Amino acid sequence: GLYVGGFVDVVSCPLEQELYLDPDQVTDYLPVTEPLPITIEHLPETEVGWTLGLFQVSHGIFCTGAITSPAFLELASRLADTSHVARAPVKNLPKEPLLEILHTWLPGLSLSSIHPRELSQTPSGPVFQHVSLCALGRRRGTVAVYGHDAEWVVSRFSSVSKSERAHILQHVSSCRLEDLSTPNFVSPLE
Ligand SMILES: O=C(O)c1ccc(NC(=O)c2cccc(CC3CCCCC3)n2)c(Nc2ccccc2)c1
Repeated sequence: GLYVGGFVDVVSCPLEQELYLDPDQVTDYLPVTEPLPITIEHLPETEVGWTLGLFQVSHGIFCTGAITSPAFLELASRLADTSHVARAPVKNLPKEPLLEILHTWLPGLSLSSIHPRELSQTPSGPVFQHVSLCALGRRRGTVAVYGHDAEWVVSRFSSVSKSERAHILQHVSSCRLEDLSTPNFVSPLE
C-alpha cells in the first residue's frame, strides 16, 4: 500500500482536446475528503486507488491518495525490479525502484472537474469525478511523489507549509486503507 501526493492540474476532460481550469474556479468546492477513484490517464477501467483528500493550499490544489490495487502494485513492483524498459528513464540503481518508476512514468496528477459553466452557478451533483495518474498533458510545475508513509510524501514538497501539511495529514491518517473497495484495474498481461 503506497501513497501518492502532489499538485494537480484541474481539467474538464471534454469536442475539445483539453481544458485546463484555473484552481480558483474550483476552490469553493474544496476540500474533498471523501474517496474519489484514482485511474491511469482518465480511463475508467484503470482504477488503481483512491484519493484521501483534495485541499486548497497557498501554491495550488494538493492531492493525497492511496495506491491499493493488488494487481497494479504487483505488476508495477515486478517491472521495477526486473524490467530494463521500466528502468531506462530512471536514475541508475535506485534504492526504491517501485517509487522511482511511478515518479518517472506517472509524474502528473490531474483532477477531473465538471465544466466551468456549471462551476460559476450552483452545481447540482458532484463537482469532481476522479484523479488520474498521467504520463502526458502536464501543465503546472512539480511532479507526483510516491512513498510508503504520507508524512514523508507530503513533506517532500517545499511549497507546502508545515501547517498546510498538518491540515492535509490530519485527514489522511484518519483514513483506514484496507476498508477501501478493491479498484477495478486488471493487468494488461491477460
Ligand atoms: O494493453 C496494452 O496493450 C497496454 C499497452 C501499454 C500500456 N501502458 C503504457 O504504454 C504506459 C505508458 C506510460 C505509463 C504507463 C503506466 C506505468 C505503470 C507502472 C510501470 C510503468 C508504466 N503505461 C498499458 N497500460 C499499463 C501498462 C503497465 C502498467 C499499467 C498499465 C497497456
